[PDB]
Amino acid sequence: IWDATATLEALGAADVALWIWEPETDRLRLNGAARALGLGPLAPECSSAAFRALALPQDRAQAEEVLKPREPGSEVVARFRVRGGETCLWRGVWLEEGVRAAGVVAPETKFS
Amino acid sequence: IWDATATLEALGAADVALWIWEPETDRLRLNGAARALGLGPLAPECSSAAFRALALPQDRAQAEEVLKPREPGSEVVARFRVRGGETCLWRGVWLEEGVRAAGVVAPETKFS
Repeated sequence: IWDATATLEALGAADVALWIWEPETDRLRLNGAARALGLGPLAPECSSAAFRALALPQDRAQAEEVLKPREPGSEVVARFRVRGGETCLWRGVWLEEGVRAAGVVAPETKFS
Repeated sequence: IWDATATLEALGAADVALWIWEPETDRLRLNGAARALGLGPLAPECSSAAFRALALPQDRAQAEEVLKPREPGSEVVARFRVRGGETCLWRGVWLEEGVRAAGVVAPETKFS
């Protein structure tokens, strides 16, 4: 079988987190290795303002590429550093139902 | 909050799957975008023999790098094609508890 602990074990092992972005509710949700990735202050849920504030200031254009609304099926690809210094790659898509995006965030030291 | 549907949504959006390998029980478990990745025949759970059989024959040395037992903390990094032709990257680690590994599997068309 598969459960919530299995999800966290695999995410932790990979050093990856999952994210869902809901502009309607101004809620970014994280699950998995958020702390390891420098995203600890944002987890389990944060506002778009909190998200932008954690990005290195010079990387905030790239951070915004995650939050920018897009039509369903639109790829989300972004890379930026947060306070602490580590660069992560965000990859996902705008979903079919609602105006929402979801995906993975990974350390670029392991994923490109 | 975060639940099982949120996990599947984010995994699906990223085109990624999670895996746990338990050599003690000869059980490889998958969760997420297994079908999209060519791993559909293995999901939700398979034997090591089923796993090897799905690899392209010439890629079976690389496939084995996933299943090979290692000491806790040992990185798992492998890349190989399965029947159908698509190349995926497997990244994870041998866990602290038991003799088990876990991680992510991703399409190399998106992740390197």
